[PDB]
Amino acid sequence: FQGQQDKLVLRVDGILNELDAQVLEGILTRLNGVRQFRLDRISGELEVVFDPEVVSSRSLVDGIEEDGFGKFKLRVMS
Repeated sequence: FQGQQDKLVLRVDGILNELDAQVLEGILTRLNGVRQFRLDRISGELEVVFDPEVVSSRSLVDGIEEDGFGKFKLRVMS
């Protein structure tokens, strides 16, 4: 059956147009351990459901930043 599923809530800055959003969605879809996500392109709110046994929140946030080439600024919301 399915495994552990944790959630990470993020504020994303740097989405200036529809192209930037699709770039970000592409990064998330290719990131190992990401199971689902919801992105509001206008507010920058991003929720990510990930398997904590495959990727940690630490590695997940770092991965998006690295894959984004500094275009996206990530802040974790509590």
